Amino acid sequence: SQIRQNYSTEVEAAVNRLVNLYLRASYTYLSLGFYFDRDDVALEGVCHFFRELAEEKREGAERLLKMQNQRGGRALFQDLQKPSQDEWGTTLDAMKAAIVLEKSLNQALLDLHALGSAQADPHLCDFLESHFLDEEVKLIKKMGDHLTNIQRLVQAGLGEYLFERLTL
Amino acid sequence: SQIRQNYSTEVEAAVNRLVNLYLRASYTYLSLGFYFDRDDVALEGVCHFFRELAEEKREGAERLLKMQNQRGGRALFQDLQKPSQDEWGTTLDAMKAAIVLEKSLNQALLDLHALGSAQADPHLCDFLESHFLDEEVKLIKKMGDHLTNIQRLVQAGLGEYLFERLTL
Amino acid sequence: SQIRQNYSTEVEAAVNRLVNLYLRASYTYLSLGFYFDRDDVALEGVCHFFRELAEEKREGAERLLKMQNQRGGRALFQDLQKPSQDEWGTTLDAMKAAIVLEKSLNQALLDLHALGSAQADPHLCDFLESHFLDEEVKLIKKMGDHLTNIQRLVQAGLGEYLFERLTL
Amino acid sequence: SQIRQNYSTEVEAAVNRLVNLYLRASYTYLSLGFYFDRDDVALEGVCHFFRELAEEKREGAERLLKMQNQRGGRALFQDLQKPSQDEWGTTLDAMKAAIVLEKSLNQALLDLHALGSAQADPHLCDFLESHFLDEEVKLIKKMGDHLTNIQRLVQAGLGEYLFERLTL
Ligand SMILES: CC(C)c1ccccc1O
Ligand SMILES: CC(C)c1ccccc1O
Repeated sequence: SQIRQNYSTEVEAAVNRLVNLYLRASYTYLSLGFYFDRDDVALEGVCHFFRELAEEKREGAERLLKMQNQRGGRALFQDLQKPSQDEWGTTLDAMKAAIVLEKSLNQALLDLHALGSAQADPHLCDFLESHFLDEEVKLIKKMGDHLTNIQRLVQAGLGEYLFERLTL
Repeated sequence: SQIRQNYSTEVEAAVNRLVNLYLRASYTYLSLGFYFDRDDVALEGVCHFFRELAEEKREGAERLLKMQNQRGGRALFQDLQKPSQDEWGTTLDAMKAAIVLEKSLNQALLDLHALGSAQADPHLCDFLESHFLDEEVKLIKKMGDHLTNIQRLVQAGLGEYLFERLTL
Repeated sequence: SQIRQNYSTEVEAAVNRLVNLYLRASYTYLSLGFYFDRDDVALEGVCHFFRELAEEKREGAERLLKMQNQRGGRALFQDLQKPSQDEWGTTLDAMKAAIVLEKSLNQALLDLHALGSAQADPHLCDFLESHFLDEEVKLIKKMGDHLTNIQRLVQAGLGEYLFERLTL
Repeated sequence: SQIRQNYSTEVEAAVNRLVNLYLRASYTYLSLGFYFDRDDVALEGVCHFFRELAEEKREGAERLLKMQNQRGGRALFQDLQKPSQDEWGTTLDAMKAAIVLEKSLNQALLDLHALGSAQADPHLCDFLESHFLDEEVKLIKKMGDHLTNIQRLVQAGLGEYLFERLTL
């Protein structure tokens, strides 16, 4: 690329992999959202929580793709693997799966940051710090807070209803 | 001091001690606030309740220091002892500790008022009555009300969640 | 902690130490502020300057404590040592002591940043850069500017009055 | 009086004496104000400072007289002695004389409060605390602050001009 400068092939590939991870996460959240919209699950606050996260993860992927082009790298897309479950159990189960997912995304961000540091790519490092790393820490703290409240509420049906009504 | 009039060395020293007590109380409330912000505690209403009290106690100390200077006394600061606990247990435990703390502050105010009366210092007496004594009585009544509601709510997890959601 | 990820015990402890340093600095500024409010000192602009700094340092400590919880670390508080002086001398003396204090806080921030870099903790590194490092550089530049103006003004009483009236 | 209740002849007389003291103080401040308005003195800020105090002391006297009537006592007026000086010297001299005057008024208030306490007259005690004692403490602190600034400014002519321009 005529514009490419200080942008390694290793980072370019890792960015494409991270796009795939963010799109997969968006897909997982889409599935979580619609599961909580089932008439036999019917927790609207939980559905809304996960639909908003599907939106956030898609936006993350789009920001990465914008950055790939800004740097002169080439976006390459792969299949998006279907989510790991078809049914997501209770709100507690779902929130546990969400924190597992976010910790994996965070680890991928940290790995990419390490790669950028190793490659002396400060634009990449700053981009991640500015748009992704703090967003992830805040979201994981919020999920942990939710998990703690859900756990203290387990008369499990009553507790699940109250959390959806009064927290979400 | 060129302005000092009817202001005993005994009152001046007791005011400095009371500043220290109010700052210690602010510090204790700071610790309480952040404990309830822990991801494994996660009671935001409780965190907010104690953070607002940390602010109130600091403001109290500052008012005392302003008064010390208005009277021509000299502020003298001492170390602030760390709070008595590192972890504060349940909301019930915390509210019990808060009422113990406020009763101690109130007793110190009453002791200082008695000293002012003994020293025939009506400005001091009025200052305490106007800015501190009623504030303390109101706060202790509110804490007692909270303690009673928390106690009636002990399915203890459920009760702790509902109090934070519906009262705080 | 269920949320803790890439957050070393070394950083967690250093953050707690830095909270203590920021709270100690707030306390020092509280003492400076009230000294300049003494009827026999009576430099209101100087009092206001240091009271605003006491507020800034407390806010810094609170931001650190918020971050400690976001990362899944545990806040631990220690005694707050009383300020190093009971009386602070002239505005020049006070401003010299303030720059010494800020340079110490800045060094602690730089030490913690180095630790974060060594531990490959980019969230910590970014947090400090974003909220603390530039704030410190700006404040130290402002103090240095003030020190230079105070020094050029030493008829020392006249100079002290004019600085408080026309700069602060 | 048909309305008089718990109001001793001793307090009634002391209130009349205190009215006289407040009116005398107003007169003294009137003289101070106009001295600083002399073409060969010409310190407008100082003139304004003392004219506002003449107003405050007259208002104090009127509040006392209103209270005397509310309690069923009988106002009795005496001659108002002319102020102690015809010419008031420098701003420093004047501010020294003003603090002497206010300390005397404050002592009279404290004496009357003691008398009210001895006579078990809480309405009197509260009236003084609410309308006079804190006003006096604040005014004496302000005068002490002014005296300190005037003293640090003594090139005495230059210092007198700057204080009037930049403080008053
Ligand atoms: C003394 C001030 C700075 C303080 C210390 C600790 C906790 C809260 C405070 O306001
Ligand atoms: C007593 C009133 C009329 C009075 C006299 C002298 C100076 C000021 C005053 O308000």
